[PDB]
Amino acid sequence: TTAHSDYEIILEGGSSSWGQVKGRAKVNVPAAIPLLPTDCNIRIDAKPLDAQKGVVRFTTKIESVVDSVKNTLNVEVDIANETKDRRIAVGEGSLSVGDFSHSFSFEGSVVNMYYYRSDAVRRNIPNPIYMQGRQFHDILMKVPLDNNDLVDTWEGFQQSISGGGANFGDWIREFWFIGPAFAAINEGGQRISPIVVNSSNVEGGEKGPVGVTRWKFSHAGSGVVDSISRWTELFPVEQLNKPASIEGGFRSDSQGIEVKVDGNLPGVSRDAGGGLRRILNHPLIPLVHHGMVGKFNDFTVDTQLKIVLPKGYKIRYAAPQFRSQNLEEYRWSGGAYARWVEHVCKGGTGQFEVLYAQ
Amino acid sequence: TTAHSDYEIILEGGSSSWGQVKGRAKVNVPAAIPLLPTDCNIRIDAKPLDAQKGVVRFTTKIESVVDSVKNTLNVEVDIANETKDRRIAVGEGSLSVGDFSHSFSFEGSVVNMYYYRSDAVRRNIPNPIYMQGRQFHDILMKVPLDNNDLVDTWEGFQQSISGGGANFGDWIREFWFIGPAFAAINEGGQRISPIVVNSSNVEGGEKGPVGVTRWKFSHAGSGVVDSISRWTELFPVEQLNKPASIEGGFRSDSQGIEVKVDGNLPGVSRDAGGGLRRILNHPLIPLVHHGMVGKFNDFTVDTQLKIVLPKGYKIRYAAPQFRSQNLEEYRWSGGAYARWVEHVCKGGTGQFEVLYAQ
Amino acid sequence: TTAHSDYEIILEGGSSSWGQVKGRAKVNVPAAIPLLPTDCNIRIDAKPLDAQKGVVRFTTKIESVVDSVKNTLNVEVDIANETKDRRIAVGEGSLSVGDFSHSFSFEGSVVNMYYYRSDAVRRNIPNPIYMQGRQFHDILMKVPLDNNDLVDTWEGFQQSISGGGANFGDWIREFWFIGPAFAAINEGGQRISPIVVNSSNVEGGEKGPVGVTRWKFSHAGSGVVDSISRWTELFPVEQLNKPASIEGGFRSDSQGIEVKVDGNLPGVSRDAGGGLRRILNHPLIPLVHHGMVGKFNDFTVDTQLKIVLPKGYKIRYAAPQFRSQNLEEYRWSGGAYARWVEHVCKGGTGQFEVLYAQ
Ligand code: BCL
Ligand code: BCL
Ligand code: BCL
Ligand code: BCL
Ligand code: BCL
Ligand code: BCL
Ligand code: BCL
Ligand code: BCL
Ligand code: BCL
Repeated sequence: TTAHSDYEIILEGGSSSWGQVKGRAKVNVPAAIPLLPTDCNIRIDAKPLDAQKGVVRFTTKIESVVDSVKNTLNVEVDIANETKDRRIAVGEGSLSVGDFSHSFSFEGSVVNMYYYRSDAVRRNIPNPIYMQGRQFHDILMKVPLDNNDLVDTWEGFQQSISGGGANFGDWIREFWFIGPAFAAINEGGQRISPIVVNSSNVEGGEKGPVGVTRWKFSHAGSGVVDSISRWTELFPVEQLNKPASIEGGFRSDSQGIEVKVDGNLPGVSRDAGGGLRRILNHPLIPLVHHGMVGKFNDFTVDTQLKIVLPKGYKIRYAAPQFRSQNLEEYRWSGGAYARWVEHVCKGGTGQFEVLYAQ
Repeated sequence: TTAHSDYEIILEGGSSSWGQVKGRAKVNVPAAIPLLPTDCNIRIDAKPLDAQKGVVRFTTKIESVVDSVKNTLNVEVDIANETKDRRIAVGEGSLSVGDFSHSFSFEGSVVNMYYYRSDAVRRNIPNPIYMQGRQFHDILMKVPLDNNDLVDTWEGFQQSISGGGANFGDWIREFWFIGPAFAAINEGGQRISPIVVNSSNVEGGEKGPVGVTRWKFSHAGSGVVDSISRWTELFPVEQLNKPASIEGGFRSDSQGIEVKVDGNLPGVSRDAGGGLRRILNHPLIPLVHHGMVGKFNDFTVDTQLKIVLPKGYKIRYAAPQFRSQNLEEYRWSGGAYARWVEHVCKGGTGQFEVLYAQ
Repeated sequence: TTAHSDYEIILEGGSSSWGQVKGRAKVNVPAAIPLLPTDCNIRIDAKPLDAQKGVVRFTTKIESVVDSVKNTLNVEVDIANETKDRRIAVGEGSLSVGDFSHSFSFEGSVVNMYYYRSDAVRRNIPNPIYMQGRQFHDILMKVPLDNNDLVDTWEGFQQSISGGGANFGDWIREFWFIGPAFAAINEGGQRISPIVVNSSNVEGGEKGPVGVTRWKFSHAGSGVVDSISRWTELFPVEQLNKPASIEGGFRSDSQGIEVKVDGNLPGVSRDAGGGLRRILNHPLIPLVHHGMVGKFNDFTVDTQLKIVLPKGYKIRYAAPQFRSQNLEEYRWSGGAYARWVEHVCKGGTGQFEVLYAQ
């Protein structure tokens, strides 16, 4: 069993954090999904809407097929920071599964709060990783009740909310995090609070009744959860001077997995201090979560990484070390790098640092 | 290190869901039990008691030896559905450990509740897997206090129940799910509620004092928990027109594991719609749980599966595909099937579907 | 990828439980730490202070370097049993990270409580492993507020304690168990209670203000947690007739891990009943926890174990069996022992029992 993969990063220079990213992998092992074949495509686009205010138009299109059933999700959302801790979003979208579909619109705010930050930590740790915190969501959402399936589900939830007392917001968590999603919460050192429902009402919309709910929850992390530890970094609106996009797809069945990713986006490199830059620290959640599925078959690694620096730049530090260099082009394969690839595919979070400069 | 295994399924035809199942495995790796050697035999029998009412007499006999200590458990229980959601049980049994034994009798009800089921899901998903829900237990149990060990433990629990307040039903969970059982709860996306004790009293039985307790708990699942997702299917009383039975045993120590299973029971095949039948979907809990121990030693797979269909039937779909066919007899070995066997032994839940018809 | 390791145990005879322990390992795989290189040294010393009262002076010195930042911790503590269930400690120490340091002093009590112990278990199980219980901590600690970082953090916590209500003692847990420590709690069948703060005040110390807090928590275990299951055994004060010490260090980076351990301490052997002695049962937590990192790279085992018995003693039982014997010296390598080493490095808890006698 051989895992074949290839990765490529092409960096912009100057004050830019942008890079082009490409990833390909193929491995002839069964996927762990208990319905196969399963295929999926995703595209995400972000464009500056109002750069003066810092408003970003963010879209996502997801299409999948699971055991022959076609699913889609489309969301269009306007996102902006109000403060360094508070972010707001306004959007709309739709979903479909087979012959069924429904739409939605929403307004929400998210507030990120770090627990007990200190100057003594900040000035002594040059590259901090684990930052603990809690993140509060406040959501208003509206869904037209425009078929009888929607009406039935609306009524079912009204009954539970009215009658279930404290149980409703507690027990909803095993409904929400379906299948193996529930176990993955603790695996990443994450916590999900009970849900609080502030109001749930039917409003008279233009084309009929609309189910309107305002609700809240928080989630917390011990530092592995990048959504909290890296709140600001994960939304690089200041560097979005042009549209960014990423596209990915996979095909899987009982005899293999194939995946492609292609993107162009800011945030791929970061200032590392003292004139040096680094490839951004690897986010941890993806490694930890994928780690829950990456140990089911033995494999050997056939993997190359190519990094193309801006003209005139040079790698100052890399561990594992690159295998070859041709001017600004650097390549990793085999040896220590292959062992690192095996490690992260199985859930390991060992650091691979790349530092570069002029 | 080679894992040798063999599985065989022989199906009944017509409207029958019955099959004979045989499994053998031998692998020369240490078991994970921190006391070795450990051996165990189990037999389960079910026979129709009152088919008109749908009452089943269910017995279980377990015998084990752990670090030279002999344990037994015998239970005889009458089980029936009252409704599609509520099931009742009345039974008695005994247990022994070394020189100690005690008996018990009980009456209980279990109510299964799915969370928010919908017509839009039902009509669009041809083979649903994850179904979230919660399952309520109501138990009355009676144990004769007929030696001083029983009396001592009774008193210890009375103290905790009386004095412990809300702590008792909370903290009992780490007592109940001894050793690695506690960690396995979250692993399967399962939740166990605190216990509620309604009453605990000494009654005057025929041959002396009897400790009588009525207590309740619920457990919930995000869909991996088959006890909830597949509540009806897991008790195929309608197909029990004759006695069913299964027998299994293992021997384990620090240099190997050997296991045998032999059974004859309904529910091995299921209607898949449109004239097709399938081997029942693989239950998930066993894979997930065994997965917690299946990754401690590298192994290669030496494994065959034989499925014998009823005369005149043919496989319509199988993935991974069978290696050979001789009329109604189909065999799997090597290649993609061997990779699938490795996958599920390590905790993977990738679908292996077998569809057959006339 | 080959893991090279060597272990050695040299036992004292007579009524002594003492042994010398040596361990070496080197493996060329990346460590999982998301900051590398990381190096660490630890020394622990225990000496009898007041043998008549059973007071032990316990010190620990830890020095580490993480991504070039130097950290230290020094603690000196006087420990004694008050009863078989209650232990007290009084100590002081300091820590430093880069340019920052702070000191502390504390007094604490810990009470271990087993859940529902029974005579029927005790007399029938010759070597019990899983013992469920809960362990209560009561801590008074004092920290001089002698720089502005300390003052700032003090104020931050005062705000949370005053304003946070029940949330403070709940949410502190994901702060406390930073990074992957949080996930490891459930993995070992462990539970940590919310913290209760009894008082938090500034006192006027000799050299300025001192932050004084009294707080409580408990932790519980289903039996894997050795701190609870083996409470008495883990503090063998009765056998400490001379100083004991252990020293360990590791070096790790993205291309390997190297580790050394050297110690001399009581508790290495134990009475097994009927004139036999055993090497102490393997503690489980270390195996379970290390197990969370031991599955990220395939490896083969190159490992030897040497046990040197007291003169005239002989091994009565060992499984896996030793490979060779030269009078009192016994050696394990390859075969079943190598498979056992692989097993425990990956998180397995299979028993390796060694029994010896005259
Ligand atoms: C994932 C970890 C956390 C979490 C972390 C965050 C973070 C972090 C943010 C939000 C924000 C939002 N969250 Mg939240 N959120 C969680 C769970 C939820 C749930 C739920 C029922 O589970 C809901 C209803 C919401 C609701 C919301 C909205 C109020 C808001 C915008 C969502 C959106 O546009 O999605 C549409 C997007 C998708 C459907 C797909 C997103 C897929 C992943 C996450 C994209 C990763 C980036 C990818 C690697 C790079 C893209 C580059 C492109 C070139 C641009 N969150 C979980 C528990 N949430 C954002 C906001 O603006 O708040 C005001 C925000 O900043
Ligand atoms: C509503 C969602 C949130 C949000 C949540 C997150 C989270 C959470 C993370 C990021 C991360 C990143 N985000 Mg952000 N992000 C948002 C908006 C943006 C915008 C923008 C201006 O709108 C931009 C340009 C970015 C850019 C970036 C990068 C700095 C970084 C990914 C680096 C990389 O190499 O990716 C290269 C990409 C790949 C190698 C793989 C891409 C795979 C596919 C195509 C996308 C991810 C799918 C995901 C795994 C599954 C989604 C399931 C949902 C149910 C749909 N985000 C909004 C506000 N973003 C990650 C990071 O490292 O942060 C420090 C991270 O963990
Ligand atoms: C199993 C493989 C590992 C993995 C293995 C590696 C390896 C090996 C390397 C990197 C490298 C990098 N990875 Mg990584 N990486 C993973 C997941 C992520 C995610 C993420 C949101 O999931 C992000 C933001 C990143 C980010 C990054 C950058 C820090 C860095 C440069 C980009 C690159 O080479 O990408 C390469 C692109 C990929 C590996 C593709 C990952 C696609 C993931 C699995 C998501 C697929 C989503 C799917 C198409 C749609 C899901 C839809 C839902 C089902 C609804 N990785 C997965 C979990 N990554 C490189 C590096 O460190 O350079 C210094 C490097 O050498
Ligand atoms: C296992 C997952 C759930 C669970 C799921 C279920 C399900 C599902 C059912 C019950 C039912 C019962 N449960 Mg419950 N139950 C759990 C934990 C408990 C605990 C406890 C202290 O942990 C108790 C006291 C009970 C108590 C009870 C009784 C009230 C009742 C009958 C039990 C019995 O006869 O057992 C005697 C049986 C055994 C000792 C061994 C059973 C071994 C396994 C489970 C058998 C699997 C089937 C095997 C693969 C195929 C057999 C084929 C044969 C040919 C017949 N449950 C856990 C949390 N429970 C049943 C009932 O009738 O309720 C009214 C029922 O339908
Ligand atoms: C009190 C227990 C509950 C109960 C709980 C469960 C649970 C829970 C499950 C089943 C499952 C099944 N049960 Mg039921 N089941 C009960 C009563 C019955 C009766 C009956 C008429 O009395 C019958 C005929 C069945 C029949 C069946 C099958 C439809 C199915 C197993 C298929 C298979 O291939 O097994 C072939 C068997 C094997 C390959 C392995 C057999 C191994 C040993 C011999 C038995 C299991 C031991 C178990 C792992 C450990 C027990 C530990 C306890 C502490 C004692 N059950 C009662 C009401 N049953 C499973 C399923 O798939 O459901 C959809 C499942 O997960
Ligand atoms: C580690 C191995 C995996 C496993 C690997 C496989 C493989 C490989 C195949 C199946 C197949 C099947 N398995 Mg499976 N299966 C497991 C456990 C289960 C359990 C269960 C209750 O534990 C059930 C109901 C099933 C059910 C089924 C059917 C869906 C299907 C046809 C029967 C068969 O071939 O059985 C074969 C019988 C076994 C594998 C024996 C399993 C015995 C388990 C581990 C329980 C032993 C209990 C022990 C003796 C007593 C415990 C006592 C307590 C300690 C008190 N499996 C374990 C966890 N299973 C086949 C299939 O998909 O056909 C289409 C197939 O090819
Ligand atoms: C680790 C599992 C449990 C736990 C289990 C125990 C046990 C068991 C005991 C204590 C005891 C104490 N605990 Mg506690 N304790 C935990 C978490 C905590 C936390 C915290 C913020 O997390 C705090 C503040 C405390 C506080 C305290 C003190 C009141 C007291 C003495 C500590 C000390 O001297 O440490 C200084 C020591 C260190 C900094 C390093 C210790 C490293 C490991 C644990 C040493 C293992 C032994 C090694 C293998 C063999 C050494 C041989 C040498 C030759 C001597 N515990 C966790 C949850 N705690 C002890 C006591 O005397 O109570 C009155 C005691 O007996
Ligand atoms: C405050 C801490 C507690 C305490 C908590 C524990 C815990 C918890 C455990 C022990 C264990 C043991 N302890 Mg004690 N122990 C204390 C005081 C003592 C004293 C004493 C007279 O002061 C002595 C002589 C001992 C002796 C012993 C042995 C009986 C046994 C280890 C056997 C072995 O082979 O180790 C040989 C050692 C090695 C092979 C590895 C040594 C590695 C390094 C050098 C030390 C451990 C570091 C640890 C992994 C990480 C610490 C992280 C902290 C954040 C600093 N402890 C105090 C009271 N002790 C263990 C056991 O098996 O108990 C049954 C165990 O799990
Ligand atoms: C990954 C390897 C496994 C492991 C694999 C083995 C193997 C294999 C054998 C033993 C054996 C034994 N082990 Mg062990 N053992 C582990 C951890 C422990 C710990 C502990 C507190 O962590 C203890 C008390 C013990 C105790 C014991 C005795 C029961 C027994 C005889 C001593 C010996 O040979 O030591 C050998 C010494 C070691 C294996 C070194 C372990 C060092 C651990 C990993 C801690 C390092 C701490 C580090 C230096 C500092 C951390 C600082 C913090 C980051 C702040 N092991 C780790 C997790 N152990 C032998 C036995 O069973 O004889 C009958 C045997 O053959």
